Amino acid sequence: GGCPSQCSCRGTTVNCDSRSLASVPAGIPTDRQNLWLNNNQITKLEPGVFDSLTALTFLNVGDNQLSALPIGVFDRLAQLTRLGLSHNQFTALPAGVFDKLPKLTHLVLHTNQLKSIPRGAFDNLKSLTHIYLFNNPWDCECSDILYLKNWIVQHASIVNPHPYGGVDNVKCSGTNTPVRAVTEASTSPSKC
Ligand SMILES: [Mg+2]
Repeated sequence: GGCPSQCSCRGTTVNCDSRSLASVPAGIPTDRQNLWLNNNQITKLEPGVFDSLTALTFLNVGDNQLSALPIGVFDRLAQLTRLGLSHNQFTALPAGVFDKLPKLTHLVLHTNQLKSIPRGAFDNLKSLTHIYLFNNPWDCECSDILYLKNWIVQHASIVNPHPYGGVDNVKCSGTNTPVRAVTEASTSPSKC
């Protein structure tokens, strides 16, 4: 039940933000619900890093230096409602990474290096009310963009809700035109 040496704990919250950390601290108590890991220098999460924190409802890992996530890294976080991943350098997300987050209402992916989202990545996010996708270099010439294009069109009111610019603030790299307007004929699997 003890609070990790580098962090401070209050109620169900574990505060590990702004602590110059390179890794998630060991020994976070398993009953804690809100975990702040933002504003550190975490460059890589090890697989399974969060597996014991089955009560988490809030997880913020924004403003770190992550380029990828391990397969399954959120799979045990059944209660998660808010997931902050902004201000990293993710170049891709793993297939299936959000499949086990049925209570997730907020997903913050803005300010990264994402070029597309894998087909079906949001299939099981049946509670999602806010997703932030702006400030990513979306690759609109590659046909892999078509899942995201069709998903944001369908669910326009949940994408970048005010004041974050709406569905139109999901922009193609280079041309800076809206992802929602990409035509299938303008894409190709050979430019991926
Ligand atoms: Mg799938």
